[PDB]
Amino acid sequence: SMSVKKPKRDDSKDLALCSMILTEMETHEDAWPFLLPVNLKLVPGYKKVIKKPMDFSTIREKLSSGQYPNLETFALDVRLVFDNCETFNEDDSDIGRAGHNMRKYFEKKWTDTFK
Repeated sequence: SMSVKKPKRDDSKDLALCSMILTEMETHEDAWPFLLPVNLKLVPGYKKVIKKPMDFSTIREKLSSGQYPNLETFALDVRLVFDNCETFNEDDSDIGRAGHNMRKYFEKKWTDTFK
């Protein structure tokens, strides 16, 4: 509350560390469904169904340009990528499986880096 603060967590490395995690996600072999925005002209259903499209290139641009106020907003967009993927793709598809694998990969890096 006013003039009463919990001790200051060092967030000065968060930008660099989110960038490193993002690099590792970018270079994973199962990243290919997530590298670029889904083409909304060429994928019937995507525009109407997926209210907030997100992909790694868009996260990368937001990160590089100071559009994440803190590391939680960054993790929300990463998770959005996988939530969207589950909404649109069957679990037993190459893309569906890719999404599950990447989410697992991300969450481990997230815990090991920050928790």
